Amino acid sequence: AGTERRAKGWIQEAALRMLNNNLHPDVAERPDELKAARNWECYEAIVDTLLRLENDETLLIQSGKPVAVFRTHPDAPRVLIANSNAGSWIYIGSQGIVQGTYETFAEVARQHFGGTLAGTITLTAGLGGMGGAQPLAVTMNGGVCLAIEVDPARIQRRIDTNYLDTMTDSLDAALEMAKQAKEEKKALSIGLVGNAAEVLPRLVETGFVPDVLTDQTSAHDPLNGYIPAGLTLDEAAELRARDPKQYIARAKQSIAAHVRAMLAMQKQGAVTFDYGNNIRQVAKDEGVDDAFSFPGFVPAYIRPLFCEGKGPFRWVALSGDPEDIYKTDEVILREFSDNERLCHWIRMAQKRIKFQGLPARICWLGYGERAKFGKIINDMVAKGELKAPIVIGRDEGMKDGSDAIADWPILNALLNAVGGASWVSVHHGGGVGMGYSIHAGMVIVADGTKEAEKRLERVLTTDPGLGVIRHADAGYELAIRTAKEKGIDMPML
Amino acid sequence: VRPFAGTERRAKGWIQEAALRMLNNNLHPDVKAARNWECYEAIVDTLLRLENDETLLIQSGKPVAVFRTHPDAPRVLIANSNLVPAWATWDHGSWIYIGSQGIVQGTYETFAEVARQHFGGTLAGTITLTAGLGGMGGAQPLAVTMNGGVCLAIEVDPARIQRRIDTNYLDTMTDSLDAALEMAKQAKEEKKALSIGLVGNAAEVLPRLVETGFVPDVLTDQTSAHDPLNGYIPAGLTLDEAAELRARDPKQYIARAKQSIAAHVRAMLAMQKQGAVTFDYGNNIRQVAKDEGVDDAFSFPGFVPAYIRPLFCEGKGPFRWVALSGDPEDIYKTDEVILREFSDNERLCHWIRMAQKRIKFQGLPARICWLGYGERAKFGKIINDMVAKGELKAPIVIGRDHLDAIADWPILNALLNAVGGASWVSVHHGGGVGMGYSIHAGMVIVADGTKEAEKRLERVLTTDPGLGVIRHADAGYELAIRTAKEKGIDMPMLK
Ligand SMILES: NC(=O)c1ccc[n+]([C@@H]2O[C@H](COP(=O)([O-])OP(=O)(O)OC[C@H]3O[C@@H](n4cnc5c(N)ncnc54)[C@H](O)[C@@H]3O)[C@@H](O)[C@H]2O)c1
Ligand SMILES: NC(=O)c1ccc[n+]([C@@H]2O[C@H](COP(=O)([O-])OP(=O)(O)OC[C@H]3O[C@@H](n4cnc5c(N)ncnc54)[C@H](O)[C@@H]3O)[C@@H](O)[C@H]2O)c1
Repeated sequence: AGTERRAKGWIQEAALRMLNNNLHPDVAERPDELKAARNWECYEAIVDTLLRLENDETLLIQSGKPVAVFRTHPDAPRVLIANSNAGSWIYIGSQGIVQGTYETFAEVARQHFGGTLAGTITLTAGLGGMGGAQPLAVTMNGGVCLAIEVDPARIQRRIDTNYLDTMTDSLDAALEMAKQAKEEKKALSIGLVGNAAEVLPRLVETGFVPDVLTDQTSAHDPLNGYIPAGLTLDEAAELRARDPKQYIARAKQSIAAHVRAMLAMQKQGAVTFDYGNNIRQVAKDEGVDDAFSFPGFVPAYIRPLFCEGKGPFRWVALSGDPEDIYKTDEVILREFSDNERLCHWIRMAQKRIKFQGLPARICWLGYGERAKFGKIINDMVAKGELKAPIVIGRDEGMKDGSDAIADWPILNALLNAVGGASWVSVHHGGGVGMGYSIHAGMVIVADGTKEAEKRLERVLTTDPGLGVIRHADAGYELAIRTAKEKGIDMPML
Repeated sequence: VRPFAGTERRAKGWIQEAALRMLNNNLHPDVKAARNWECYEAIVDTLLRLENDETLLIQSGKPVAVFRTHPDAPRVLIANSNLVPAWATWDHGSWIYIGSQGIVQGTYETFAEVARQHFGGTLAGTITLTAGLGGMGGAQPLAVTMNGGVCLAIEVDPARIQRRIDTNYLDTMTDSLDAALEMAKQAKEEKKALSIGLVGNAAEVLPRLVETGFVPDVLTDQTSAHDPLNGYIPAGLTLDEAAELRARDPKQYIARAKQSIAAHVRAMLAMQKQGAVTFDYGNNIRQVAKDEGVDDAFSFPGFVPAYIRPLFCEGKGPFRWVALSGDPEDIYKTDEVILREFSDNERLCHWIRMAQKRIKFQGLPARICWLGYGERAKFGKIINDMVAKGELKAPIVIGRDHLDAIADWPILNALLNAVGGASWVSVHHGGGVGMGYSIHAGMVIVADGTKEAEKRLERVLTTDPGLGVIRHADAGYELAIRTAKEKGIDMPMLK
């Protein structure tokens, strides 16, 4: 806490503060349990080791356990994390979810509606742990959001907590309000209590077709998640404890009419996509081969941002001072104003997002942009324009069939570690039957020094540049163009 | 294949040059390295122009990027995948392969540890009885005789036995069990080293040897017992009678194979009972016999828990080095420093002396032996001083070849070696849906005589073996806990 460190260096102190932040009451789900470390003896050992860790030593964390310290050198990572199957330490609460959903709907606006959702109605369902960000993301893009949700207490949570403007139990009341806001081109979110399987076919039936259409119900879990059509919450739960065979069947049967309504709304001209809740697979498996007529949001909207290297870039103010983040908020406005969805994001975040634990911001920045911003941030820490160091961090239908290749995140971890990232993480997991994933993340500390400035320049070129190469190698034009445009060295091109 | 050879480099630096020479050494006839010939030419072209502060990335044999890094980073990072698609499931590196010296000295290491544990440090005056002269089994005769022992090896294929004699893996052969037996006891009495291949089926020969009162000092097996349809030959069948049965009636073959293996294993239990030091050499024979109802099949140990695991606990492992000059005398000079500097370790020094007579170089001259924690960095520095002085004609490549939660360790090892300044680092990802996945990591470091290389050698030759000790100390092995505490390895959770 504050402007002075208890550890022997600011990277070790950042690790301590990010670790402690992960179990902050306003950041964590159940901080008395979950996981930042394997168990509470490992947690205490990590903290004790980070306070006495020297500036030329490196701590190894092996699935949450501090297993060893080795002498390395001052420009090596102070920590290397390989966890099996979640602590890469830079979770910043709900702002990651909100801004990632903002970004999807921001690309949907650029591709189809002139760079804003003003005058459109997005129709979706599910306001749960991730779905509840949908209405704020849509309204922050200027749009009208109608969100169908079966649990009134989830609509009330999103309203009480300012993620949702209003609600109604009446579909034609929800409809008459959405059309008003669309005609006035006003931003407005309405939660309609109701079942997507029942409501969406009633909309197609009655002529209505939204401009944008997704879903974020728990369709990936047709027993404990998706409520089947014709069932109240208490009726559904009494069938779920008793007769899960005929629950999943009704649940899969209801997912089918839901998607057939989405398919029908797609032919009337709606821009419509899947949001990772596995809902086409369950509908095809129930008997509609057309299910994949609409695409997933990642191949449709995120992948092209990855082709120019753009990715979630986060930074945390270790001082615990919100003005540190407001100062770095302006520098994004001064120098990425050609990207107005990004500048619109910073201003709407300043007014809608509250801080949780350490003040933090996230937004998307491409190749070239990240190193630029890390260099400016590091200078302001050195001058004292910022009160203490900044933690900077970053936590699939591929053209060429390359979905399963684990080589890329391993080269990413290896290359960021060799560049002098402050800590590097690799999470890996899978086995027989369900496959294998690997993900690498990285943190770099901007502590004001000239040595940090060299590592910052290396690591913030290398991390986005390898995402560009990964997509250029897979044959994406925009990535081959970006690589040539920006000077990235590809021996085969 | 474009030659790069001798005392001069064509690349901007000697790590880049070493990568070229090791890349080409793997494609040597007397010994794939890239994805295809087009990737091979781009790697070679890129390595010739690669600067000393740049790093090349190889993704599954293909050079995909060069990035500015720094002079103490690896010049090459390699990440390779060999995934088998689900449908292909039932159909059953760091550029440092150095031929069959690896398999010969790994097997020597097993029988040297048996000699340390049970026969006072030598196999002179002992008979080891084994079976299988195949791709790995064929190294057993040399590994036993180089340890001073007599070796009697049963093998069903007579033409396979003659190829081992033709090729200096085996001293002699016979189809007479009594001739083989009188030759082996003769040599045991004279304490002479001798290997004898007997043409025979181990499931017939071993039961007979138990009946005649013959007992070996040491007993193993490297038959193909892991594959009872296509590997193990059932008792009573010639190779031709085995191949006809294999194809016509698979289930009768498998039943005779498994029941022969039960017979084979029961005879090994009978010799262990009468005093043979006996162990499993990774061929699944105990488990097949257990599944056939031999309830005491696991009453002899597997070779790694019994002999190799304790060497890993003290950090000891395969340490290989390659003379980039091509001069076999670069290797013989570094052998002499093993003989002066580790003269305490008798089986190491005996290995070096016997290797100079018995191992022929394949491709670039190279040596393998097992060195542990502390010993590797000490050897690494003397070699770097000898290259600096011109006592070696060119730089030396030093390497450790590749050989969920288990997977954390190779990832930390790769990340740690990269950060310490390994010259290059490789991660291999293998397996598929339907069989599970594996990760292996290797590294190379080049001793080029510079002060910058000396600092990287000190870090990397310390972190690579220290991590294997820590893995064993964490898992509860007292030998590894003792090593961590004596050597000062920093382990935050230990005691
Ligand atoms: N890959 C991504 O970036 C990404 C992002 C956001 C969401 N998702 C996916 O979307 C899904 C939702 O995630 P979550 O964390 O919000 O799940 P959640 O379980 O917390 O929320 C699902 C919501 O759907 C509601 N619901 C269930 N049946 C309904 C029905 N028939 N009609 C209307 N509402 C219904 C539930 O009451 C709940 O509020 C998950 O599959 C998630 O993986 C993926
Ligand atoms: N895990 C390890 O480090 C390790 C090391 C060495 C060997 N092994 C195991 O040892 C086994 C042998 O390996 P390999 O590569 O040499 O196999 P391989 O197929 O080349 O050779 C096996 C040999 O067994 C012989 N054979 C089959 N039935 C026989 C019988 N009834 N009596 C006598 N000989 C018989 C064959 O003729 C053949 O030459 C394998 O199962 C291997 O996995 C494991």
